[PDB]
Amino acid sequence: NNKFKVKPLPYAYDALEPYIDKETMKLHHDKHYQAYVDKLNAALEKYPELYNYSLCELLQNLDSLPKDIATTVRNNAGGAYNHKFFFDIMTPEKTIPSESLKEAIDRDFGSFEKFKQEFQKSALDVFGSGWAWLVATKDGKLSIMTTPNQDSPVSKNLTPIIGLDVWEHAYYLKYQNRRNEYIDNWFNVVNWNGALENYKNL
Amino acid sequence: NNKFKVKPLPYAYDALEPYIDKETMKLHHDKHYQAYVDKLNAALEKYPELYNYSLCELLQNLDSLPKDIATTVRNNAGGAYNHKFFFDIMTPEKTIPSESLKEAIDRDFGSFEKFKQEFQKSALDVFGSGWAWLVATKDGKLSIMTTPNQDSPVSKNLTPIIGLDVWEHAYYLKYQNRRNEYIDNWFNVVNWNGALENYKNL
Ligand SMILES: [Mn+2]
Ligand SMILES: [Mn+2]
Repeated sequence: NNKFKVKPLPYAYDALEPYIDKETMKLHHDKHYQAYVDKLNAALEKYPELYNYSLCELLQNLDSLPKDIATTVRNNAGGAYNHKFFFDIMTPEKTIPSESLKEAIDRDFGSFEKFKQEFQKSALDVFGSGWAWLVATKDGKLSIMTTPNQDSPVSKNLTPIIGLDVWEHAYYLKYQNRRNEYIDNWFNVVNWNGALENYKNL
Repeated sequence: NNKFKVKPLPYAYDALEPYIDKETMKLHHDKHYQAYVDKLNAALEKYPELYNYSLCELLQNLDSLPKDIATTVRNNAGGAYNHKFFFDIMTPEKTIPSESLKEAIDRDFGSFEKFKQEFQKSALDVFGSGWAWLVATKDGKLSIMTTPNQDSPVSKNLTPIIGLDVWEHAYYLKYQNRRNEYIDNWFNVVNWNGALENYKNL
């Protein structure tokens, strides 16, 4: 069976409390993430050879896929990729920026504090559903950008280092309309070691 | 004071229970709707003469507004218009389709049941944040379409008859990911008399 799979949550559903509630983690992972994978797999039944692409390859080739599934794949491979990434980039363990990522952040933003302010603002200003991202060019240059819906920096040949889901389903149960509190709290669970790995893998 | 105003909710905050929860009505009206109006007003301080436009006029002229506020107005006048419309198009009173609207629905969709199935499906398939609409051309022809974010049929010279908010903030507290249940329940609170007025005002 070479269909796409939901990656099991890498920690307990209540591991990110009190920053993200257990109920949200259950819905977010077991309903939302699950639905993107299911829909992706269903769309691909017509072209089974596409099961042999990685999520990245699908996302890097949206404009050359068969016209009749291009949009579905964009949305659902996007959802599948983004959520796998998002759950991996959070952790109950305490982590901090180190090594080349730590240096790159200081270099490209001036300081970690300045980077964090810019990131929070970009995340706050996303209008509608979307994501805020710290991304790297192939040469390791860092910047912050956002994508709408389940669109991914990957489709623009940018490499995601960290990323924050600001779809309302990611924060509404606990924060309601207060996305700023969500964004601020989320920095307590960012997995900086996983971010470092993402940056090294360029 | 000719600034744009939040229209007070036309019924009690718990009037739509058990279809829409009181907590959501409070947040939706007092936080979300309120924020669109505030942001609209703030953007317009630079061009105070625009306070003399109606919401419709702003939305019908997004492409000719001064470049530096066009997007903000699109988003926030859209939010202000859509929500005023949405709260008006729901009611605790029992209503049903009648007169010319009732006839138009049968004419353009075959039956009320067929219209409802198509509407529910369009609302279910909105990807990301958006709205489903029953709209009329100037000659009274009916169709169903959707807009993303706070975009409005008004900007395409279509007249909204009824419309459903499918931003996740509109249903997440009570329905979580189960948008289908939200959509199905919402038909119990649709104000068909207000819809008739909307259709007559062509
Ligand atoms: Mn999500
Ligand atoms: Mn809304």
